This record gives sequence, C-alpha cells and structure tokens, in this order.
Amino acid sequence: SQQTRVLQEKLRKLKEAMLCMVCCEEEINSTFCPCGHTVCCESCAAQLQSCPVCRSRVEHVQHVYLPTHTS
Ligand SMILES: [Zn+2]
Ligand SMILES: [Zn+2]
Ligand SMILES: [Zn+2]
Repeated sequence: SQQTRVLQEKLRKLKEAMLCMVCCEEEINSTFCPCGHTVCCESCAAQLQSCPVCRSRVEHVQHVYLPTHTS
C-alpha cells in the first residue's frame, strides 16, 4: 500500500539518523567530550580536533554503548 512506502521512508530516515554524520557508513558510537555531541563513528571521531556540530574543542572521545547498536 501507500502506507508501506511511507513507513519504509520513516524507517530509513530513523536508521540514517543513527549513522555517522561524516562518513554516512558506520553507526554512531562516539561522544565528543565535554560538549556531548554524539554524531560520529569512532573512526571519524578520532580524526576531529573540534566538534563538527558546535566547534568546541574535543578534550576526548567517549565510546557509547547504546541499546540500538547492531552488527
Ligand atoms: Zn564515520
Ligand atoms: Zn559539540
Ligand atoms: Zn556500564
């Protein structure tokens, strides 16, 4: 139905929101500290001296273990 298409799109967008905002390939699993923006995978997060959302300096990256994580 049309609703099938609508829900497919909703699901796709929710899944994409859980993917790294830089590489668009890997799940978000990293927090820039202290600002708290949690928008990257570990690989992209390691390479950024400044937060890509707010431009605050990254003191360190905290790995986050989220219930949504998949493999
Ligand atoms: Zn990434
Ligand atoms: Zn930030
Ligand atoms: Zn724990």
